[PDB]
Amino acid sequence: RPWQMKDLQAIKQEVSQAAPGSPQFMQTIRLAVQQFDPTAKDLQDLLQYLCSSLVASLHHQQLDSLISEAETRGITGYNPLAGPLRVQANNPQQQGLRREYQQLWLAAFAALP
Repeated sequence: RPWQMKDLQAIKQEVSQAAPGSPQFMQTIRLAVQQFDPTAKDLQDLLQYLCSSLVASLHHQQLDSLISEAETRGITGYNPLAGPLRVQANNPQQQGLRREYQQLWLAAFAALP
């Protein structure tokens, strides 16, 4: 049950005025992420739709650092012999990795301003 075009259109329109990482944007994006239960691929699509290449790159770097610390510590469900967290989160049998990816994503995007 992935999102459709209308959901993305509403998500972008409702937060057109606000700035990335504002409380309003964080509310709406967090609700979307917690409601649709998407993988990393869909999150990348959503970010490409919402913010430009500059904000995309900044979030990419911040999320790289956050994932770096998180999975360098060692995580309950992460096994580094199978692939990067971006790929484990895309397997529907690793929901723990998917939820960790979602939370790192939202925190990274919130850490912009």
